[PDB]
Amino acid sequence: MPNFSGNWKIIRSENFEELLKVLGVNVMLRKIAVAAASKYAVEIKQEGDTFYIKVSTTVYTTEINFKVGEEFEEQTVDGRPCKSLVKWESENKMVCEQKLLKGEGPKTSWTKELTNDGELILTMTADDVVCTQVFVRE
Ligand SMILES: *C/C(=C/c1ccc([N+](=O)[O-])cc1)C(=O)OC
Repeated sequence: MPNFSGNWKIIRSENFEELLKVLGVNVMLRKIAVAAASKYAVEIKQEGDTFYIKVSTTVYTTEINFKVGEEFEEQTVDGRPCKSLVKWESENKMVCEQKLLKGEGPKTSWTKELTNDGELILTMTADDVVCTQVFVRE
């Protein structure tokens, strides 16, 4: 039955560079990151409130495993390790708040949503900056 589960391919990416900028990434690396972001591919397996998510680009791949309501460890977009906790906001929207394991830095979070016309929308936030990325099913 249709939920977040599936193979998703990015179709749009808005404010990605500004987000990296807030996270301290210098301009040459941001431009390379933006170019890599146009091959983002996401594989999701969902069962009840347990998720497996694999995000990959051309040269890199990451997997996360979590259950809504339970703390897990992952990393911020710029690769600093964090403690994360996901909660539902509605039937097909979830929101994750992150806290840095070490150090200080911008407040980051992310949301994912299945829309009514079949898209997966990711938002990623750092302080005041919101990146939106839109995916469709492969
Ligand atoms: C689901 C998900 C997707 C994602 C897209 C892009 C990046 N990124 O490093 O640019 C990370 C993840 C996610 O949970 O990431 C927050």
